[PDB]
Amino acid sequence: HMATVQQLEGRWRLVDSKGFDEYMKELGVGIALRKMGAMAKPDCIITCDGKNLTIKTESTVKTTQFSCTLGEKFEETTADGRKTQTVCNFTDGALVQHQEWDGKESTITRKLKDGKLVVECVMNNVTCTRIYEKV
Amino acid sequence: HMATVQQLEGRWRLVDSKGFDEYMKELGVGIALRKMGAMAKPDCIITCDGKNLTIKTESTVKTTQFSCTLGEKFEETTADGRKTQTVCNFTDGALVQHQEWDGKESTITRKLKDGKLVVECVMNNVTCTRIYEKV
Ligand SMILES: CCCCCCCCCCCCCCCCCCCC(=O)NCCO
Ligand SMILES: CCCCCCCCCCCCCCCCCCCC(=O)NCCO
Ligand SMILES: [Cl-]
Repeated sequence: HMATVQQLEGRWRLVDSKGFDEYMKELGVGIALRKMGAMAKPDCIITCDGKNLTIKTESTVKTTQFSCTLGEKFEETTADGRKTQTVCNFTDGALVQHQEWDGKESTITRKLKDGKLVVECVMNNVTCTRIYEKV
Repeated sequence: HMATVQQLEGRWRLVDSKGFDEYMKELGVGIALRKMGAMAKPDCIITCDGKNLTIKTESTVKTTQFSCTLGEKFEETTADGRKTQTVCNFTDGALVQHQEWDGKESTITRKLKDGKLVVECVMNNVTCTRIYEKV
């Protein structure tokens, strides 16, 4: 020191955190988003062009949704933070996943349609389709 | 020959989506975490040892936290959903970021210690420290 601002530029990778959960709580961050925040190894990117300063974050969130035996009911912990009663079946060429929690209910279907992974979700009256391509 | 489960095995990467925001909404997902759910482009990883099925997820989220000139107030949109009045000063070798919203405030000070980046976040009485290494 004294450090210039050019000394802070580049990519920085998280290696230690303390009290972050508490910090998010004091901002008013909800539990689900909080757990997401703490499971992410964010990269911080800083650049400074004279007085002009930019800060970017880049976090990958590698996560196991669930492991299960087909046909065996289990307790799922979801990304949004529900504790559901889930059973998966491979039925008629499709991978069905049925979620029960709080008396509510959702089904998620996964089929192969023209080499693409068509994913279909259903709750009450609300549906949703996602297409994936193989890597 | 209709689909096998082993036909669904591998890395699948999102390319299209209808109604996913509404779906998250019906499940009870909060506004802030919805926004992220739509901003992410997950990879879906599916493995199936006969009857043992695991679905993994993996999504990278690049987001420019903010962009400013030092000493000069701007409106910041934070990851957890706040809109803050923010200013960033570089003072005595340290990057200081100060946030004001709803008569509340927070300071995020960015320092260099032993080549490492040491980021302290403070709201009222709550202190969070995160360390980073250069890549
Ligand atoms: C790297 C922290 C961002 C967290 C990664 C994504 C988290 C998803 C939701 C997070 C909700 C909490 C938002 C409060 C912002 C905290 C940024 C200060 C810590 C930091 O190292 N900020 C980077 C500046 O050096
Ligand atoms: C898939 C979304 C993850 C995106 C990563 C960040 C998400 C932020 C919050 C997400 C909470 C939403 C939870 C509801 C999950 C619904 C499964 C969607 C179908 C799918 O493609 N599921 C993948 C397996 O086939
Ligand atoms: Cl959508």
